Amino acid sequence: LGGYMLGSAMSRPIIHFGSDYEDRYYRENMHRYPNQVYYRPMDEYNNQNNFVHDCVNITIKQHTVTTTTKGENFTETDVKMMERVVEQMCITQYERESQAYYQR
Repeated sequence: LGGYMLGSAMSRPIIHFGSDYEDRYYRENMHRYPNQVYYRPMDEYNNQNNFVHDCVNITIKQHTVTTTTKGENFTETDVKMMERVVEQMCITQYERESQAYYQR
């Protein structure tokens, strides 16, 4: 990892995709899927899009590299479903820190 941290735990979003089968498929198969995302503190770096692109590229990776040793099943369809959720949790998470910093 180096300097990444985890955020703070919450629910996961419910995300429709063009059929509620894909939403429900994901929601019934959350479990493995991350709930908090990994990202870094400012140190000048602050972004929305490039915190989120990072988080969707670090959280996902540190859920594939580990996965390659436990015989897991994450197809591209699973990775896409994961990224979709990780994005939204990350955007949501970034709003908790954004409001919390702006409120200080």
